[PDB]
Amino acid sequence: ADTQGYKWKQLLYNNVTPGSYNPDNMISTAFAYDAEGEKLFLAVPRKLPRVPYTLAEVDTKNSLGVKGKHSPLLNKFSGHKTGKELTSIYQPVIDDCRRLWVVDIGSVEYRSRGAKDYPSHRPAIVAYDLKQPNYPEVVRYYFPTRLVEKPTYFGGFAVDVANPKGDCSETFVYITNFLRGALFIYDHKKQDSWNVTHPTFKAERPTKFDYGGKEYEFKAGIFGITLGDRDSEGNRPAYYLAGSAIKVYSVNTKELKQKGGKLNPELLGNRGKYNDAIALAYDPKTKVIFFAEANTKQVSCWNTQKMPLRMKNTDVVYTSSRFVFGTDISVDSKGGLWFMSNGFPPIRKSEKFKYDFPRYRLMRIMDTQEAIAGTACDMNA
Repeated sequence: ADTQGYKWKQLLYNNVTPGSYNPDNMISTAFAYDAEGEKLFLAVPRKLPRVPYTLAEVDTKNSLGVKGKHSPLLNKFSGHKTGKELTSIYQPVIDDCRRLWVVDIGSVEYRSRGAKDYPSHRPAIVAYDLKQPNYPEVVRYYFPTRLVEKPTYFGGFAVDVANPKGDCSETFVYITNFLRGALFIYDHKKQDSWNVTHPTFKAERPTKFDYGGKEYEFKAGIFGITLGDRDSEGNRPAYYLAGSAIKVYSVNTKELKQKGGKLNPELLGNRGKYNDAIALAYDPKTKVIFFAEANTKQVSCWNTQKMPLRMKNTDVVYTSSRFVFGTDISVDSKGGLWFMSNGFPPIRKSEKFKYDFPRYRLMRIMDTQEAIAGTACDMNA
């Protein structure tokens, strides 16, 4: 229930000329905490003019629980020199072997105002090794032209490592796209990729979002994906949900890994009306799935083991009237639960939304177990 974290009115950068960018256009959509290295990584997509670094880092060490250090300045990615090595990213993910993955969208989303500075190129999956310094590039795969399907609408993704205690090369990556309702699959070992769709990936009802005492809507497909417990032989459930939905599914990673295979996703079933979330993460320690929600101002949980899924079998692990639009959530290496809001949902003009309290909220609960305590999510029951 107790949290430690950061709050930002604006995302200011360290070592960048004051006035050279508008702090209000710096909008971050996702994060990733490397618990061992004590670094926080933020995606700030190049969605508006003059974003200096699209992958920014902050050293959490003398910051985290300390009074007065609630708003750290963003720094250029230590693995970077100019901050052009990446065009625009929406989401960073840290795998089981401390590789930091991102999906470079390949283009900025505004015209003029300096768009020439960040030349266009095909989208790319890129990864960096945090275990070395300073963070060398270890994967860089460009998308083939006949597979590009609206890259601007990629959401969360999952990194499936089949051999964590070897060279970590038998690796799959599955990337949500919430416009269409598609999932991009990448075989790192084979250097091939393909595209998958399913009626299950599509939205249910448009999502109600409240801003300025008025009610807005959006309708989003498959938006987050999170990986379950590995069986005898490598495979696992991959739970996904759509932004504009209250149902949750698990397809098996073995059906997924098979190029042009058939898919049989399991409904399981739902979370109660109005609890649309865009982000979810599976905790291996407690077997809970945490959900960072759009309009409910809350983070909720469901124990995977308490089959079947309905509201009665879910509880709430965080409430704050200032938790406007949850946009990311994940578990760290040391079992810390991390959740983010930004008051930036996929609605026209939403970049221009503003709040009396700080817009950007990153909170960590110390342990998933302390989180689920008194709740319908905990072992005892």
